This record gives sequence, structure tokens and C-alpha cells, in this order.
Amino acid sequence: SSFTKDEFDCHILDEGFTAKDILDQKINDKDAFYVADLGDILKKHLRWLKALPRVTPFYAVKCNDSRAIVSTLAAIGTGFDCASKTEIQLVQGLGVPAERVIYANPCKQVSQIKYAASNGVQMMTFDSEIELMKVARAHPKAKLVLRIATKFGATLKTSRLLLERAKELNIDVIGVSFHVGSGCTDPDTFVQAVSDARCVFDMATEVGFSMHLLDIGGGFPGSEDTKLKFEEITSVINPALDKYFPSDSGVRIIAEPGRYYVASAFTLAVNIIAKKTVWEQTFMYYVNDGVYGSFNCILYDHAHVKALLQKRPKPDEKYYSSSIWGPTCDGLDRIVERCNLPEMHVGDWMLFENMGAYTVAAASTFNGFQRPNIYYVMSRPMWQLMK
Amino acid sequence: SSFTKDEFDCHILDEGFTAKDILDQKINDKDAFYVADLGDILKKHLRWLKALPRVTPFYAVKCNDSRAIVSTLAAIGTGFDCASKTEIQLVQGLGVPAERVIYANPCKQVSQIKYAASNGVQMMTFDSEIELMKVARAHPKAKLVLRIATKFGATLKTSRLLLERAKELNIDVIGVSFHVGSGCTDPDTFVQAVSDARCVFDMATEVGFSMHLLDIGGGFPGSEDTKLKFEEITSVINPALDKYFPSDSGVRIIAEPGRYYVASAFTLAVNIIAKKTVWEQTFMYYVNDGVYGSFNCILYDHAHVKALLQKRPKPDEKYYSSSIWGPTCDGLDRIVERCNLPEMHVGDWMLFENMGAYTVAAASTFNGFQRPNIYYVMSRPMWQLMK
Ligand SMILES: *Cc1c(COP(=O)(O)O)cnc(C)c1O
Ligand SMILES: *Cc1c(COP(=O)(O)O)cnc(C)c1O
Repeated sequence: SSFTKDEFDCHILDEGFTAKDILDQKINDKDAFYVADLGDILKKHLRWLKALPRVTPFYAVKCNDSRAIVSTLAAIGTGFDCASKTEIQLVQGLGVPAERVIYANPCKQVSQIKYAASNGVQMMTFDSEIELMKVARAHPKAKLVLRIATKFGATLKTSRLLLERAKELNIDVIGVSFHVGSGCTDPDTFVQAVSDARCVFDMATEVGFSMHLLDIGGGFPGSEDTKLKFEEITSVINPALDKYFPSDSGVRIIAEPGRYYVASAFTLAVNIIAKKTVWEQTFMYYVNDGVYGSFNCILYDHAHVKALLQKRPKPDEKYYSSSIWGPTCDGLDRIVERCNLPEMHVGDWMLFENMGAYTVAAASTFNGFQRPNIYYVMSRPMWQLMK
Repeated sequence: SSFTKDEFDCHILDEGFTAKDILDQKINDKDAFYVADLGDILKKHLRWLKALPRVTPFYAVKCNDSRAIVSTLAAIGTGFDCASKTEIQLVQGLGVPAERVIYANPCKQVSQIKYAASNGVQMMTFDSEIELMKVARAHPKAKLVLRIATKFGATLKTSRLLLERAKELNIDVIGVSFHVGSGCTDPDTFVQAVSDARCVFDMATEVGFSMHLLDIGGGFPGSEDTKLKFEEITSVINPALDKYFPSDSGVRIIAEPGRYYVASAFTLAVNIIAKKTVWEQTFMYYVNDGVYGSFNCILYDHAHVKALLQKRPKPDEKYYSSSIWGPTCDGLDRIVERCNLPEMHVGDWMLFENMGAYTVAAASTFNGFQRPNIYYVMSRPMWQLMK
């Protein structure tokens, strides 16, 4: 059972078959491939509506720009955080209205600002006086959001000057945004950011702006590996929002989650293409995706990946010190430096879960190695819910 | 004046106009762009024929796979070092015969080995017993080259065992390859590798192979920044080749240069899209290519880039501590951490020379930021010579 829409095919899971079961079915040229569970994205959306009922999510497209993902999120009602002309074209090309887009790049090429003005995208961020000069010339009627620091972010000591400069240029400033990021292992950083945002809203009132938009950014975890759970963060954000930004004020609260929505939806299957033995003693395994491909996340996103075997465990099997390398002819294309694994063979598969964020979006075809095909799946109940 | 061939356009330089002059002419949307001097590649080829007259160069396609570069090198007579099916398809698609290709990837996917066998590519490298098992099944008549260590490389202590295993499998082993790499700042490492290769040729004679192919790998510098000059390396390699591999023996010597041929041929022009001032005191400049794009070389190739201004110097201008950042909405997309520069403005260009190697080949469109267009140029004298 399958369905087609927005130039993608999606298999519908019927019994109690899960995305993991489909993966096994495909394994039962042997190029690496992904199984992407669109149902996991709807699950994440329901969980978001429950945890942060006052906060509208604007998906950060740069995390994973796969057409099916963006199509799915659009269908379920998210907004989009776009940072370039291409990202805006992607979202508008899927039928999403300009009002559901925030151009949340504080430092934008002037031609790309002109593109947003021409296509009706009015909401953009900024954090510098030169950005205001550019907006004055290229999108004078835009609705600006001041990005504050917790590369980017205006200090509280310098925000007042920017707000006065915006008023001098007759630019409307409608709110404040911040981005804590995923590195943070403390929910209190989000709380302090909300408090800093309220200070800036009050400064803006003194300058003559009646701000109404609070954007709490991204960094929410999308996988279970992370120590700090999503609901540990949201449970402390909610009281801060109620304290500093009561609903009676007319304020609109939004966020820019990326990895939250898509990290766990993608599982990557790679095949063991080559193998060396350094003396049964230690083993080196070469696989058909690597650091120039999906595992660029180890270098750009500081991600921590974990190799899982696809075959079922065996009683009392022996474990050996092993290393896992990518397919390129580059000595630094190494995925796992040292791990303990049973003896594996060429043609065997290894699985890498929680591979949806900052993976496919930044992969290249360096050395001619192609991108893994992505197979989409969705449970029957989730398929019905989306419609 | 221009010419077209193999789906690319090339401007012919007429007066005493140089690639740098064309760059200035184009500057006189403002997207980043490259100027690639195909004449510089022919210059590099002439310099190679002079410096290493007994060594046939097999260009390492993975360095820079731009169609015009591969087309040019084919036209002037190089061989090609390919590491994947896609790379082989590229070279054969430009009309290069299988005899001018080495499949110099020691750890290859079995389907890709089958592809090479089907398309007549017989010469491949290896460095492990499992690789021999794969070749026995998928390309039994291949001509193998043993890659020795100076991820890859058989030790001298383990090469004899491999050679015996190849004989047991009725696999023909025709030679030895090594790869010193570009990190090396000493020409004596190349000399020791040649001596180690001769030890392996003698071991192979004892086992029953009459080796004839010596492959000296890559790592030769393609830019003037490098301390160790090309001719400093070649001047010590030649006597080693004459000592250990006399021409009277019938030996064929080849190499796999990548960066040598193309590093200096490409100059990247980026525009300053955004700017911040941290207090006239210090300046932060944002440009329209970055670490997910052309400057991935800083992370993957450990490259050292240097920002040059495009505008002409002015008398007694003031210099300031500055930082240069890429266009993405990623806090680590930083190109130059600290440098001293005059005050620059949005719309001004910065130039990055010696940007041909390991740059465009590994760039992505992460965050929607597009790849810079490449404009090809060639002097009149070089155009004539190539034909
Ligand atoms: C990348 C980024 C996001 C998305 O971050 P996640 O960690 O994927 O949630 C949101 N906003 C900004 C400004 C970003 O730079
Ligand atoms: C990458 C590489 C080359 C090319 O290296 P350069 O430093 O670009 O010359 C040649 N041979 C092998 C085996 C390589 O891995």
C-alpha cells in the first residue's frame, strides 16, 4: 500500500509493521539507503502542540530540505524559517503562503532581500545597523524582528541604539528573536533568554514600537540520545512565557525548530563494502556513506553517531576492537574511530538511527559517491490524520 | 573571443590580458563567481613533462571534477585516477579509453568492481586479502597494483602474504603504488617510498610476478604558498627512480597528481553581503560563499586561505582587526578568524586565489546557498598549443 503526492512516493504501513520492519524487508548493488518515517514527523507535531500550545512552530528548512518533509510539514500546518531565496522558492513552490514564512537570516544578500520583497515575504530578522540600511533601500515596508544574543545577535547594551536607528529610517520593528542552540544542556538558558527578550520589548516601547512577536528559536532535541529531553525544556519555558509574555497582551509566540521535527524520522542503512584484519585481532570496516556524505554531521554538527548491527544478535558471540570508515579515497573519511563489534562481513548492513538532521542537507557527491535513496513510509492512522 | 567544446564556453585572452584582468572586467545580483584559467592547466602539464619526463600523470579526478578541467586534461594526454563508477563514467563519457584509467581505490564496492570489468577498466589497486577475494569473483582478469604504506596501504611485513594469496587466486599483480600526500614537508619521504617499492618488486619476483608498473601517487603542490616546491621534490625523485627503477628494465612509471594540476587555476571572487562594527574598532564581514560551499577545504583539506582585496590599495589607509564569515545561518561558518584589513563595505569584493583543489568538488548547497558560476579563460598561445 502506497500513495503519491508532491513528487514523492510513500508506503503506508498496515498491520503493526513499523519503519524498522520495512528496513529489514528491503534488506531481505546494495547501495546505502534511508527509510524516512513521515508518521514520526506528525507524532513530533502532536507532541509540540501538547508541550507548547501557545507557540507556533516555523520549521527550519535548512535542517532537512527533502521535498517530502517540507510537503508534510506544510500539510500539517507549520510555518517555515527560510534563510535564502532558494529556501523561500522551495516553500512557496509547495503552495505555502508568504505569511507562513519568516526570513530568519540576520545578514542577507541585498538581491535576496529584493526577492523576498517581490514575493510578499515581509517578516525578516536583523541584528545590525547596516542591515537596516539595506532594508531601507530594498524592502522598506518589511516587518523586522530583532535578533538578540543569548556570528549573530545584538547585545542588550546595543539594542536600544538599533531600535532608534530603525525609527529614524521609518522601519517597523515588530518583535524579538533569540536562538539558544542544541549544544545547551540547561533549560535555564531558555528562561534567561525570555527574560532578556522582555527587557528588549520594554526598550522598544520607550522608543515607540508596540512589539507583538516573540520568536524563541531552535535547539530542541529530536532524538532520545540527548540527555536533556524536550519536555524538560518546555516545562520550564511555559511558566517564563506566562510570566513575561501573558496572553492578554496580544503577543504572538513562535519558534524555529529544525532537528526536533526530523532527527529520529530517518534511519540510514549502509553496506560493508570492504574489510581488513589487523593482527581476528582488530577489524577495519569500510561502508558506502561517509563524512563527505551523510556523516558530514560529525564535522559540521558535532554529531555523535552509533553503529547498530542489522542482523539479530547471536548467543555468546565474540567482540573485537573495530573502526568504521567511509568510501572515499581520503584518509580522514572515518566514521567511528573505535568501537566493539562482532566480526562482520562484506555485504552485511549497519544501521544508523536518528540521522534526519543536518545529514542529507549538507551531503556532497565528492569522489563520485552518490546520495542514498530515501524511501518514505507512514502508518495508516498517521496517513488519515494528515489528510 | 571565445570557443565552445564539451558543453563549456571558454573566453580566449587576446592582448596581454590575463585571468586576473578578466576577473576585474567582470566586477567592473553580485553572486560569488570563479575565473578558471585552463591555460594554467596546460602550463602545469608542460612543467610536469619537463620535471618528470619518465612519469605519466594520471589526474586524480576527485580533486576537481569540473567537466572543462577533465576535458582539457584529456585533450593534452593525461591519464585519469578514478575512484568510483561515477568518476569512470565521467572520463569515459568524455571519450577517454579505458587504458588511460587507473581505478585507484583500494577498497571498492563489489557492484562498482563489476562496472569496471564490464567497461574494460582493467587496472585497479588493492591492499587487503578480502579485496583479492572480491576481485576473484567480480573481475578475475584485472591487472592489480598493490598499494603499500609510506586507512590505506599494506606494510612491507604483510605484502609477501598478499602476493602469495594473489598467486593462489590466479590474480595478476602488475605493480606497486604509494601515496605520500600533501602534508609532507620533506622530499625524502618520496625517496624512501621508491626504495620500499623496489623491495616489494623484488618480493614479487620471488613469488612469481614480473612487476612492471610503479605508481608514485600524489601530493605535489599546485600553488606557490607551499614551502616545498614541486621542483624540489622532482629533483630528488629522479635520481631515486634512476637508481631503483632503471629504464632498461622496461618499467612504466606513473603518478596520480590532483592538486598539482588545478589549485592555482581557480580564483574565487566573493561579495561582502553584510557587515558589523564592534566597538570602527573591529569589523565582521559576511560573504556569499562559506564553509559548506567552497571553503569546506578549511575543514576537509586543512587548507589555509588568504583574503585579498579586489580594489587597488590606497595611500596610508587604516587597518583594523577583522573576521570573515560565510552566508549560512550556522555559527561555525567562519572563513577567517582574525586578519588585518582596511575598512570595507557591502558590495565590495574579496579575492581568494589558489582555490581549484578540494573546493568545488566537495561543496554543497546547504541552507539553499548556490554554487558560484565558473567562467573559463585561456590564452591564445595555450589555446593553439592544446589543439
Ligand atoms: C539552525 C537554526 C535553527 C534550527 O536549529 P535546530 O537546532 O535544528 O532546532 C533555528 N533558528 C536559527 C536562527 C538557526 O540558526
Ligand atoms: C587524493 C589522492 C591523490 C591526489 O592527491 P593530491 O594531493 O591532490 O595530489 C592521489 N592518489 C590517491 C591515492 C589519493 O588518495
